[PDB]
Amino acid sequence: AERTGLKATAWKPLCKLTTELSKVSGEMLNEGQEVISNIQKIKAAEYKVSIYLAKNPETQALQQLTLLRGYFARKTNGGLESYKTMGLATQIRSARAAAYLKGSIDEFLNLLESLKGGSENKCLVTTNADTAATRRETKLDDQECALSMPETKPEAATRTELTQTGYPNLQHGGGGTANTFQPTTSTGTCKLLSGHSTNGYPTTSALDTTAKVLAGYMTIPNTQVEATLANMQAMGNGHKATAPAWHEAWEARNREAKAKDLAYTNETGNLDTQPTLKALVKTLLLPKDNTEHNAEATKLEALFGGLAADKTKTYLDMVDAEIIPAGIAGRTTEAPLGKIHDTVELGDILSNYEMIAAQNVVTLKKNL
Amino acid sequence: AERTGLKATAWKPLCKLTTELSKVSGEMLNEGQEVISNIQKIKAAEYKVSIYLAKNPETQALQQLTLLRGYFARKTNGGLESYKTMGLATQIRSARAAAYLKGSIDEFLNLLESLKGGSENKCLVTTNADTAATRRETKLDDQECALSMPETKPEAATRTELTQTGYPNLQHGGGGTANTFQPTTSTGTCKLLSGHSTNGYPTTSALDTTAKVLAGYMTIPNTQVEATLANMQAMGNGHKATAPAWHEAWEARNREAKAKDLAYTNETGNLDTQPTLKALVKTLLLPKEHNAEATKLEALFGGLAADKTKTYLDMVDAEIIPAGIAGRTTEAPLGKIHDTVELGDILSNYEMIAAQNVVTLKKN
Ligand SMILES: *[C@@H]1O[C@H](CO)[C@@H](O[C@@H]2O[C@H](CO)[C@@H](O[C@@H]3O[C@H](CO)[C@@H](O)[C@H](O[C@H]4O[C@H](CO)[C@@H](O)[C@H](O)[C@@H]4O[C@H]4O[C@H](CO)[C@@H](O)[C@H](O)[C@@H]4O)[C@@H]3O)[C@H](O)[C@H]2NC(C)=O)[C@H](O)[C@H]1NC(C)=O
Ligand SMILES: *[C@@H]1O[C@H](CO)[C@@H](O[C@@H]2O[C@H](CO)[C@@H](O[C@@H]3O[C@H](CO[C@H]4O[C@H](CO)[C@@H](O)[C@H](O)[C@@H]4O)[C@@H](O)[C@H](O[C@H]4O[C@H](CO)[C@@H](O)[C@H](O)[C@@H]4O)[C@@H]3O)[C@H](O)[C@H]2NC(C)=O)[C@H](O)[C@H]1NC(C)=O
Repeated sequence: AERTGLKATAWKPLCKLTTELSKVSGEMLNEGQEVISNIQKIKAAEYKVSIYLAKNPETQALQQLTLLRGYFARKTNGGLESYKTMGLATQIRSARAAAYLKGSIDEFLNLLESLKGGSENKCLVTTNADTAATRRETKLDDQECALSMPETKPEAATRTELTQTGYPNLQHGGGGTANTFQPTTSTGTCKLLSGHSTNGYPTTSALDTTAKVLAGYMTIPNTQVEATLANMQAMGNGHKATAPAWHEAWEARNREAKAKDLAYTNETGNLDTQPTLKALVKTLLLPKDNTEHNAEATKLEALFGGLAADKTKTYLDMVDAEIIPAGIAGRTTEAPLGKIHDTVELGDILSNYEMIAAQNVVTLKKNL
Repeated sequence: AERTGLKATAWKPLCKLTTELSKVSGEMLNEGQEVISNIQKIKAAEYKVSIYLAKNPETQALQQLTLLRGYFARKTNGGLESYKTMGLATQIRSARAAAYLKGSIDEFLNLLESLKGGSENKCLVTTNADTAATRRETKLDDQECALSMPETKPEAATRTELTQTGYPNLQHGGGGTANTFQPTTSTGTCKLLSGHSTNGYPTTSALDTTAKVLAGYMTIPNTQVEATLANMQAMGNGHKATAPAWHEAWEARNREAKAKDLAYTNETGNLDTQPTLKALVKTLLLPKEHNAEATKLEALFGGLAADKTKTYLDMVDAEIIPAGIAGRTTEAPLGKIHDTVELGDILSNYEMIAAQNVVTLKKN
């Protein structure tokens, strides 16, 4: 009916959504940290191969290891650039889109909760006009509904309330007298939900226009009908006009950069299909006057014994086993590269071996 | 004044604040971009010195350049780690804090704007009860008041509405019948602003309690008085209880990591006062007494003035990378090569040539 409260079938999905949205910022922190961690891990790999080369100038694996060092360098350096130029924006965009939409939901729900007055005024109701939802701490009846934003810390958010498709649990309809999301008359009423003057909010004159609230989701009529709830289940371009904050949280969520993305992970598949690897074969190893078709593939087979992805493994294993003795970079005890993961530490070790490598040349040249 | 509309003196500050908050996300994007940029600059310096060493093994500047190389590496690697562990959270925090607050403000302002109906219902008024503010695109009575969020793109926000101290332009007072933020009665009314049943919103019974709206800033009474506006000018711990979203945007804004912070910038001071530089003298250069690092630095650089590294850095910058290295088309000095991907390719190629040199010297 006109001007009864909103049923729990309509507001409980909003409580679920605000609960879900509350963790998006934190999930964006977590995802950013994992992106940076991945960049770091690839930098560490660059460093390990670099250190092995500096320590072992006479290696018989010079070309294989040069290639791999170059590969990891491109991947970490390009990854960090991609995070700056594209990735970080997606994560900030989604955190703020969720937070903006959540702020409007929380404000409107709070206002409806607050318009409770004796038997005659109740806006968040259960299944009839007379029974207000009961707040107990952060719950409204049995549904978590904390109209607050938590501390930003790493989180894993739920993915049921705002999916790839849209907002599947938000109800849609209303706008007549069917008692769909506002029950039949009894005693309690929520005049805010009608902009008509006989039984609704305004004095004497109806509202000049229908009102859009909940950032465009809900229409408050200026005629003697129920509020309308828009269809948010199948989101798309048209919501940019009718419900921009809802379209924006949806699209931003779908466009989040992930640590598992191509930009921030090692390439996969056969060696000649790893585009950074293949390009570096041509950059670092081929003569500039190479005349051959598929020269990169041929060189990779000559280097690694085939094109399967696991053909690099014995080389990376050799790097990992290499022991860095106590005394390099002030280190107290020996350790194999495979146990040293800290980028600052690895940077120090590389620095020390580049000096040692220069000293080696000077000594050689001195001996003649 | 019970149940008349809000004067422009009260709501225009809210418009100003939502306008300012609209750019906070984009400023945090810019800030994070500059942090990364600074980390990349230091990395580029790490690479240039490395490349110089790989190309010039007999340099008489070996110790100086090894130290600088090591310093840039600690700085850039430590910087990125600091951004992951501490900085990035500060920036996402502030973006989302501002956005959350803005979402509440925009929703409530929108509602007030929307409760306009004939001569008798007007909630955002000018200076009297009968004159509603006029919207013209993004402006309300000529004040910017776009109840929307822009695209997230790098930009700089204003700092007049949410300052280090608080919210200086938001009014405070109300709660009686002084006509302070709601004008004397005439024909227009805003019944939402009173929770008392004779002239205000609710039918028959007053609201059970006062209502807190605008995320705690505004109190709607359940007695025959004007709304109350909280004092938000000097923020502090008391606002945690009563206006937590306002406290959160304010503290988060204050705590933003900046690209100019110590974790993302070169050290300054006399050379012996630069703690990374000093530590590395011991890590990389010093065998095994008092002031040994300072003494070594002075000898290496010909003094301890901060600019005593400049000669070494200028020599690196001048080093030409000829066409043909790492597929490059043209020659350029290191000083004109800034792209970290390109620099990593250059180092890769020169370390291979360097190892080939050793193998040749040992053969001969
Ligand atoms: C931390 O500190 C490091 C070290 O200082 C920073 O790394 C250097 O960063 C700068 C970029 O900011 C980079 O490029 C130089 O930038 C200067 C302009 O901003 C230029 O002065 C310099 O160019 C000179 O040398 C070129 C190559 O020789 C010349 O072609 C050019 O014409 C300039 O030459 C003039 O200047 C020299 C010396 O003053 C003098 O002989 C004549 O006037 C000459 O005509 C570069 O483009 C450096 O390459 C970086 N240094 C290294 C060693 O990598 C890092 O950015 C800092 N980090 C942060 C966050 O600030
Ligand atoms: C891109 O790819 C590089 C190259 O693989 C990765 O760098 C390696 O990262 C690993 C894991 O941190 C480093 O540590 C060593 O891992 C080896 C196994 O690595 C593979 O399997 C793990 C688990 O699935 C993957 O996470 C990893 O990506 C690899 O696929 C272990 O075998 C090593 O231990 C062995 O060696 C030491 C010494 O010989 C012994 O003490 C052990 O008992 C054991 O025999 C070790 O744990 C490894 O050092 C890195 N390699 C190099 C060259 O740096 C990057 O992490 C990856 N980047 C991303 C984002 O995935």
